Amino acid sequence: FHTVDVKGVQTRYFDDGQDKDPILLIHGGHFGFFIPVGIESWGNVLEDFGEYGRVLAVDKLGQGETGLPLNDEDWTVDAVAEHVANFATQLGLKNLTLVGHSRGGMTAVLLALKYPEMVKKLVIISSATAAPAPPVGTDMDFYERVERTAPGGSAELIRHYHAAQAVNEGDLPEDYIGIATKWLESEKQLDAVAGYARNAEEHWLPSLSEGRRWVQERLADAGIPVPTLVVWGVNNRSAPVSMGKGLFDLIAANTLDSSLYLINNAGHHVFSDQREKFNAAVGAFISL
Amino acid sequence: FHTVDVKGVQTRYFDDGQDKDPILLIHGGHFGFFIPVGIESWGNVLEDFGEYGRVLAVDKLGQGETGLPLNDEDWTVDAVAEHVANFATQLGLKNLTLVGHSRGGMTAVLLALKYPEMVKKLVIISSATAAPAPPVGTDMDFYERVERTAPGGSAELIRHYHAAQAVNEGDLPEDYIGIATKWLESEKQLDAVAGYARNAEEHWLPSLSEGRRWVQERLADAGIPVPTLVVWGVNNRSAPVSMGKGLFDLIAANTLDSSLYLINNAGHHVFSDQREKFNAAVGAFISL
Ligand SMILES: */O=C(\[O])C1=[C][C]=[C][C]=C1C([O])=O
Ligand SMILES: */O=C(\[O])C1=[C][C]=[C][C]=C1C([O])=O
Repeated sequence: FHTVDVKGVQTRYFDDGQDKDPILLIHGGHFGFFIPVGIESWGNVLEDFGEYGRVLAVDKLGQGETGLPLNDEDWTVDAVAEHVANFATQLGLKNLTLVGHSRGGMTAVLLALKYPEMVKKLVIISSATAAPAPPVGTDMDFYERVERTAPGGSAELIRHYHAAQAVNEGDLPEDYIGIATKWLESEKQLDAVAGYARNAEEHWLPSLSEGRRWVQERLADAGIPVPTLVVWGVNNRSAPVSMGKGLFDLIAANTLDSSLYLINNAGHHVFSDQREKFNAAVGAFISL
Repeated sequence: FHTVDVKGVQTRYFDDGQDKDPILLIHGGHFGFFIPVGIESWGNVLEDFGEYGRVLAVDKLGQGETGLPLNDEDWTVDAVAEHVANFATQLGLKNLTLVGHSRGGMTAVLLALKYPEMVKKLVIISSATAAPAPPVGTDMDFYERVERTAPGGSAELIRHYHAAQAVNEGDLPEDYIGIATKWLESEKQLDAVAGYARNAEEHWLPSLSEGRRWVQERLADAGIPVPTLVVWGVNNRSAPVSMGKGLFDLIAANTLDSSLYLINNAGHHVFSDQREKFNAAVGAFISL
């Protein structure tokens, strides 16, 4: 692990130190999310992607051990993406491969769209955020449901969420439960929830909708400027496969160098649920 | 190459001879098909899958350089599958990975269903045959049209068909053209087409419908007993991606260990159209 200052924000990141083309991992979730998500959430892939390249994972704005956004105006999708981009510029990353999950996928997409010179490959995993908004309800309804039904307890909450989305499940690693718990009791987490509740309607959600609209625009125009791989779990409970397929149709419309991989007996956490196939497929995509 | 006798049928096959897990390639087409399909149709894949295992390719019944079925009763999908099974048994293939394309895909399924002891992994590529029958028309309508509009000439026919199906391909290799021309003009081809016209309605087509109904039954029952990969080209013209997806949905119902890979800018011959991606993905899948 390491810590650095990115445009006035204290950012924690992970670096493989290998001398290969870099792979940047952008995790899911957003600031103030009822579940803490961090570098450790990548779990085994941090080691597993060692063969395919120099692995880097970064804590997003206002998540993990990274600082909250400097201003309320920065509670936007674009601020997050720009934070990751500035982080990459700071580390002199080139020939980059972006692997994003959930909300991170959205981040990754934007970067690919906004900075093709830096990015060579893009991987989107189970990202309802990058995809068009659901026809009814919100992308948060599943999560609101899971939060409201959660039993008291910090670890109990995390296990509750894992039970909510795991399909090919086993108990979470104890270390991760400990770290995620530590994140959960943290004052920054409280501040994150407060910031979300404060800035969701004014800043975050509009940036989300406008972001989806922009991504859809680019997909209908020239598509993504880099080779794209979409990974999804057939049994994903938060985000249905249908929107994953639809997102693939939108990408495939004008992005010739693109592919879709659907894994059965997997949920939102495909890399966790079906680790070996995920590594085999995504790894195959990265090493070509 | 080599020739061996499989239940009284002269059978041509290719074996790289490596001491690795076997990969059996079953090519497309059926006996009497207006285009000859053989081991050579696999082209680069024959060398390319050398990395992933011991490659074997076999000419199907009444196809390539193998003899026509001995009896009119043997013009069935099950007879073809039985020929391939018998062939694999004679050479002592175990831990087999079945990779079937188009009609071969159907064969690949049957064996997987019928001989789990022999088969360890399954790959289906662009198989309208394995998929359910079309809601309107037949799986041959596309081909009947391609046949009827073809200009005179053997090479002219083969390039006509290639133009009909190619998406990211360039003019065919001359090496393949000579072989395909010789196959087309050969007396055996004439005998195969005549035999097809003779046995299509009574034996072959009922065997096809019954095969589809049976496969669907097994898929809805216990599914396939081996890890399965379904590969498809998004721009497939003979067999639309929708029916491919439908087939994957049918498989995924009870086959936990299954995946679907959709490749953009590829058609029926995915392995030709997107060679590097295809080799990467399928090769990664075969090696786990
Ligand atoms: O985990 C996520 O990335 C996420 C959070 C909230 C809504 C949707 C999503 C998603 O993209 O799966
Ligand atoms: O690929 C084939 O061999 C084929 C030929 C004729 C109709 C359908 C198919 C198929 O399964 O795609």
